[PDB]
Amino acid sequence: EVETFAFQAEIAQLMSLIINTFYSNKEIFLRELISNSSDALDKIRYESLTDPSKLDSGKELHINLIPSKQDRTLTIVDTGIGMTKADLINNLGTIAKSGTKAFMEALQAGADISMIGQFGVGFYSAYLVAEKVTVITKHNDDEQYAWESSAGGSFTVRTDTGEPMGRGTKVILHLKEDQTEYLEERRIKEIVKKHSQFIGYPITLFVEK
Ligand SMILES: COc1c(C)cnc(Cn2cc(Cc3ccccc3)c3c(Cl)nc(N)nc32)c1C
Repeated sequence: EVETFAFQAEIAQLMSLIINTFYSNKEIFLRELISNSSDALDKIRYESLTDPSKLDSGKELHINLIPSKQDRTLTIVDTGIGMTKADLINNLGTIAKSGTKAFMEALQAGADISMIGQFGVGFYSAYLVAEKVTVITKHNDDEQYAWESSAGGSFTVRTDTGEPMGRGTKVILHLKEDQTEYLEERRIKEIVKKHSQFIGYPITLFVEK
């Protein structure tokens, strides 16, 4: 049961800009995804202060970075709050619309693509390095879903039947052929140290077998 949805025009336009503009500082994508994971961990942590049963789906709050040369993927996993089906279909796009317009309005005013996270739409920087992004997510009181898009103006949502996650989000970046440097341990360590050194949750960089 795979449902296909159209992005709103403004988000499709942003995704095309990210894919089409010449911009060499592509490494910013990782800081943006780690920042989103940190925000999601903050949210479940806060909610658990008034309802401790929200951690029944997992007490550990952490971020894992997992490279796979065999699959040509870099995966960012967190045990944060996760996303509901309504988030995937509607709420993400609703929240992003204003920031996308504002980001587009900073760019021609002279701003740089690296400021994308200040407009709340840093996730889409994943398309600087990925030809396709698959997102597996599980929110308390909702099912585990898989969202996917190769930026054709459309994305898909389906119920996920893979390894149950407990709670959180996995962003799976299917890297472009010429962006495999982001599978290298030395490269990922360099990027995390430079842009993500003061995140308040443990970040584990897995090593490839
Ligand atoms: C589907 O993939 C996307 C798309 C399409 C856009 N943005 C994000 C970034 N994003 C947004 C949320 C929660 C959120 C929901 C609704 C409205 C605003 C925020 C979120 C959480 Cl909880 N964790 C992580 N790791 N990333 C997140 C993702 C992953």
